[PDB]
Formats: sequence, structure tokens, C-alpha cells
Amino acid sequence: TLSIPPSIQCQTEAACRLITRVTGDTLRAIHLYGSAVAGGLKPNSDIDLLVTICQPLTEAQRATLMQELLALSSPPGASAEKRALEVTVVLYSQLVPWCFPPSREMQFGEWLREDICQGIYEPAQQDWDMVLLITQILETSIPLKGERAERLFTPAPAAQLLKALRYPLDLWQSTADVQGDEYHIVLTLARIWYTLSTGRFTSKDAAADWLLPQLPEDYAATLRAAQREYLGLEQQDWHILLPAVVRFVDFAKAHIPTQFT
Ligand SMILES: Nc1ncnc2c1ncn2[C@@H]1O[C@H](COP(=O)(O)OP(=O)(O)OP(=O)(O)O)[C@@H](O)[C@H]1O
Ligand SMILES: [Cl-]
Ligand SMILES: [Mg+2]
Ligand SMILES: [Mg+2]
Repeated sequence: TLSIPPSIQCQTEAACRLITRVTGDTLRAIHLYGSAVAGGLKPNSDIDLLVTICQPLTEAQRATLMQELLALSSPPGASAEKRALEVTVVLYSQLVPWCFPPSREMQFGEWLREDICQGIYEPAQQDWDMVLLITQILETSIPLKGERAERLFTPAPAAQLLKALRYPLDLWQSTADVQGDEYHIVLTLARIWYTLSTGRFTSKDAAADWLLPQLPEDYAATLRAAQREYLGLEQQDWHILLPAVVRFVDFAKAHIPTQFT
């Protein structure tokens, strides 16, 4: 059975207790997933949590949850003992049976700290990534509360998983679309490519390793720089590298499979 890294156990139990208390009667399950469970937990890595609830959260619960999580989470890399939390909240009725795309009730994350610390909360909204989240959780997750994933959710049809995997390819078309987030986008494309070719999910680092031998050397060099930075082995000047990142994004759009291999 999958294990929680000892070094995040205390904070993970604190998040679970806070979520449980605030949601109360409406809570159906809490699952830990992502690199803490699947592998590749780096110093900057967040703690990924999915919260399944039965009824929508009141305007008051949402505010309580957001403000409290703010105090349970720290910006990534700030502390080795207090990681960034990502908490995604979803109605059970959006997943069983599936709505495509599913909506998420709310998402807490450090990239939203400046808004969340002012009381500005993203509202419920459609999110194709929820299909990827549940698919990943069905394979690799730990139920902190409620039932194990394979007993709670059902897999999405392959056709919808395909649409969800390819949807972010339209997010990146311009230079400004990718500027500021360069290595993240390069590694995500590597993972998307990996999943479409194998049907499987793997870490950012392993996805880069898998893709590198299949690339012309110019594109492997960009992927290598992105992997290197993510592993903390070298910080590049990504303004200088931006034109090559745009070429890499275009190369992935041209070459990533359009159907599962
Ligand atoms: N093919 C894919 N495989 C995995 N994640 C993918 C893929 N395509 C898109 N993603 C999305 O990218 C995000 C990855 O989340 P996250 O950054 O927490 O990754 P991680 O594996 O936990 O690594 P880290 O340790 O850097 O947090 C999720 O929203 C996930 O659904
Ligand atoms: Cl690890
Ligand atoms: Mg993560
Ligand atoms: Mg995350």
C-alpha cells in the first residue's frame, strides 16, 4: 500500500483536520495524490489534495476554508517543514456520474495567495484538468478521509481523457502565453506526450528522461534545461531561452499524438 512521506505527515494531518472541521456534514472524501504519493517530491513541491463534497460550500465555509488554508500553507520553497498546499474541491455529483468537463467548487493554491489574502476567491468553474486529476487519483492516491479512489470514482472514457490531455495545448500559442512559466510548460508537455504514448502517468523528471531520446538535439537541449532547472541543478535565464521554448511548444503541438498510441 502507498505511503505518506514521514516529512509531510504532520502538515498533511493538519490540513485533513482543518478540511474535515470546516466542511463537516458535506464532506465525502479527502485524497492525497501527486508527487508526495506518486514520486518526485522536491523541495519546492506542493502537497496535492482533492476534497470531494456532497453539497456546494456556503459563501461562509469558502471564506473560512480559504483563510485557514492560507495559514496552513507556505509559498513553495519557503520552508522545508511547511509546504505549499493545493486543495481542489469538487462536488461528487460532477464525477458520479461524470459531467464533461467537470466543475471544481474551489481551488486553493499559493499562486493565488495575493488574491486569497484579500478575500478574492476563484468561483466554481469548469476545469478540464479535473479529468486528469481523478484519473491520476484512481491510479495513485491515499484516502486521508473516506473511501479509496477506485471505490468512489469511475474512470472517464478514453475520449474525454484525450480531450483533457490535449486541451492545454491551446493555452500556449503566443510568446506571452509561456513567458514566466517556461520550464513548467516544457515539462508538462513532456508529461502529456508521455501519457498519450503510453496511457500512463509519470513524474515530471521521468517524463523528461523518456522524451529526450526521441527529440532532435535542439529540442532535447531545451527540455534538458527545463529538467535541470526543475531539479534545482541550474537556474537558466529564461528570457534568453524564450524563443527556443516557443519552438519547443510548437514542436510538441506538431508531434504529440492526437489519439492514444
Ligand atoms: N500528462 C500529465 N500527467 C500529469 N500531470 C499532468 C499531465 N497533463 C497535465 N497535468 C497536470 O499538471 C498538474 C501537475 O500538478 P503538480 O505541479 O502538483 O505536479 P506533481 O507531479 O505533484 O509535481 P510537483 O512535485 O512539482 O508538485 C496537474 O494539474 C495535472 O493534472
Ligand atoms: Cl520522491
Ligand atoms: Mg504536486
Ligand atoms: Mg499541485
